[PDB]
Amino acid sequence: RDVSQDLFDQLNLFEQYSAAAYCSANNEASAGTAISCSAGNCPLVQQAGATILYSFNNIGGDVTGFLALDSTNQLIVLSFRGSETLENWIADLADLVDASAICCEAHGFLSSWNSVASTLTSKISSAVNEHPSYKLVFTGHSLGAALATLGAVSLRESGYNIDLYNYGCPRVGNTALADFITTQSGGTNYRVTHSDDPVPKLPPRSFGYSQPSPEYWITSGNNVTVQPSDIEVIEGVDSTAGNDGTPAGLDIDAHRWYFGPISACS
Repeated sequence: RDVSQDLFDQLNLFEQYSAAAYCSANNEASAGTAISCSAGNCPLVQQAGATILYSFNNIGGDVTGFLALDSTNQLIVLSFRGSETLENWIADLADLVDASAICCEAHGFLSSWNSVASTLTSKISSAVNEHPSYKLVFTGHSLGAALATLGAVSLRESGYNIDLYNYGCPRVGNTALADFITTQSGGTNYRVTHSDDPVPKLPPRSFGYSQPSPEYWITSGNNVTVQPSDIEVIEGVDSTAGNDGTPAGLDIDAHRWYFGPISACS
């Protein structure tokens, strides 16, 4: 209802970034190589001239993705990849840890993050000292999506202006953490959901988990081209509308589809 064309194109661009995080060619690639996607999984960034600044594969959980520069759109993107074995990853997905360093407490996710955190923050600082006029964006899909969200909420403690673009992100922490992510003056947050996606539903909210807002929920089905008319914004934090309002189930093909097959390049 309330979404523009250029913002829709930005959402598609960052979902294609998250999809390029799946390409094994873009992972562990030598710095300086351009971003390429098998089966045109990301032609909007592949034709945007994004250069790989760093590519990481298996560090810490399975932290995999790339930090890249985009001078056509003038921004530095840190995109995390989900899980190579996503169906084995959704099975053991519900422990909670004490994450009062941001507080209120988060979920494995923060484990892998704080494992890669010092090195990735050093590289991010170098990249943003390179181009101080570029926007810092963290993004990802599924597991990586979580690694993106926390990955931002732990770097806004410093004077970092970070925009977040998660696709099919699970729940990371309590309701206080959702409120903190919702109310933060260090950049805007774009949480994207799609249909009967069981990944934003898990871990269950009964067990203390909660997801922040706004929720950008697309009404399009699986394996179907999407239009901005199908995208609705949801304002209530931890709202039973959109994805969380969809009934229980395991529509994994709905999690496979986010503006295109986001997980099909590994």
